[PDB]
Amino acid sequence: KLSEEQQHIIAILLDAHHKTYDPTYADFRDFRPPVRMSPLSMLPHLADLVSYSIQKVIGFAKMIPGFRDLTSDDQIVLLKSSAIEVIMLRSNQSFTMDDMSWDCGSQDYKYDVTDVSKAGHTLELIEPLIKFQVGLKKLNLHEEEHVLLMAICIVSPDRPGVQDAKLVEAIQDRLSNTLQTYIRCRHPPPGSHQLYAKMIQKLADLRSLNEEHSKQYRSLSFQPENSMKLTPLVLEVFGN
Ligand SMILES: C=C1/C(=C\C=C2/CCC[C@]3(C)[C@@H]([C@H](C)[C@H](CCO)CCCC)CC[C@@H]23)C[C@@H](O)C[C@@H]1O
Repeated sequence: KLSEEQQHIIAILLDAHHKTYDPTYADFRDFRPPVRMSPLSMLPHLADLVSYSIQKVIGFAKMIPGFRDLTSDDQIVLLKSSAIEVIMLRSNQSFTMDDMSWDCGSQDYKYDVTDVSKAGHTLELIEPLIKFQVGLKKLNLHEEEHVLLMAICIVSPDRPGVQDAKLVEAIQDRLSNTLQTYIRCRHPPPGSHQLYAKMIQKLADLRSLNEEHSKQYRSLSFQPENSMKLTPLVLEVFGN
């Protein structure tokens, strides 16, 4: 029941992801060396992982079918607000339930609760984050489903600052209606049960994680000594 345009959207976003995500995580070796002893001894390293990811989320965003049609300003608005949610999403791909940590190959680049807490974030935001990571992992989404959710997360009309929300909406609907149809045809039961409703619910959780983030970030940035460990990209994107 899938059209060729939808088949096209799937081919695009999958390739677009493969271009923006490295399963070897070889680039992780360029980041500032991680230190586990230790006040914020991980902010330097993880600050680079985030900023690296932000770049890769932008490249993925550009390849979003129809995203180019948006006005330069809206594109600035969507990514500035989705960047963090998209990161938390694309992170799930390396998240494991075996020990509740992000595993990116070597134990050196394996991140757990104490590493995120050692980056300047309390358990108040880490707890709901890991919960989100588990619930999103339980879904066992297909890669086709994974890549769509990320895109739909990018082009959201209700993002604060959006002007051409209707056109932003026309694009999200086209992607969304692609996800719905895919789950019907391509995703067999029981794993297909309410699969869509559960994916949309995760975007509602990200709005929450994002809201507690941009908040807990302003307090992490109040000290020019912490905002001195970040990268120019992280500062420019997560507000100054
Ligand atoms: C960044 C990624 C990866 C893992 C993500 C992590 C592990 C370390 C800690 C990170 C950077 C978290 C970071 C401390 C968060 C944002 C701070 O600006 C903490 C707030 C939680 C909402 C978010 C994603 C986490 C690896 C791979 O899946 C690629 C992906 O882009």
